[PDB]
Amino acid sequence: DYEIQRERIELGRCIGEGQFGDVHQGIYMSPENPALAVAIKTCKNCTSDSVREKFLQEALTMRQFDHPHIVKLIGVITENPVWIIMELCTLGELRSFLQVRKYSLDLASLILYAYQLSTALAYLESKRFVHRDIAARNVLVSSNDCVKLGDFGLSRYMLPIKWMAPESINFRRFTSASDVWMFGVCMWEILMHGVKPFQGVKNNDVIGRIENGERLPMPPNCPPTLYSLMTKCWAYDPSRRPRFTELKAQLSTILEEEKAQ
Ligand SMILES: CN(c1ncccc1/C=N/c1nc(Nc2ccccc2)ncc1C(F)(F)F)S(C)(=O)=O
Repeated sequence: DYEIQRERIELGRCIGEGQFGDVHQGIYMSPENPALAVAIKTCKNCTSDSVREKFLQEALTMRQFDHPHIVKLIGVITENPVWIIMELCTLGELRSFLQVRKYSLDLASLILYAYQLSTALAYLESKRFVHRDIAARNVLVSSNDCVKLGDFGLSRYMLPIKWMAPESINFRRFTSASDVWMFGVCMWEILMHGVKPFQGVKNNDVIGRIENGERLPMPPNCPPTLYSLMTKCWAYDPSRRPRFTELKAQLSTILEEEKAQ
């Protein structure tokens, strides 16, 4: 079921570097279907059963999810060298896409991306799963009107201090409420066209500013209703933060109001 024959894969260019090895673009010659564009996770030192075990569990992690805005697992090649075949998001990394299209992208598109991610994160919340690393860094672009959460294994930390909730920095507490804080910072990066939060600020100075009430500023052209939604995600008390179901519904309202100008 999940096992792929290596001769059905054509390896292409390197599209990134992971913890276990390089990630490549490629083609999967599907048994009785048209060839698919794929992403190949390779493993450099998977010859030992300890590294091989940790690598293949990353594929099992993606196998338990089925959502239109989360990258899907295509299969694995468990003979050496071990590979994990994932779906390809043709247009690449979100920060890069937003920076190149800083002027060719309308506000309705930015809100759509934020909305699509809240549907993936509400699906994850429904399965009681805490992501622990929500940032534009781990968002990929399938098409002009479609973004997805990238591979969970390839997501660096599953420390990104400038994205973390105060309880995650102070006590290493990771809940769905701490993911809402992280999503708020992701929405700010989207609206800022791929600009990193807190530039020119040292990681240790970050918690001092946050505890004193300092928050990321309202991005230019960001609807005031959307910035008020981000500030609710940034409530110090995690019980005061909204849930992903409320975030999804409110993002849908802000989106339709922008579509009707
Ligand atoms: C940023 N991430 C990476 N981190 C380390 C290594 C690789 C990635 C990127 N992976 C993927 N890239 C694409 N498309 C793509 C990306 C860049 C250029 C051209 C095309 N499609 C799917 C994936 C998948 F499914 F494997 F994730 S992340 C956390 O999103 O996986």
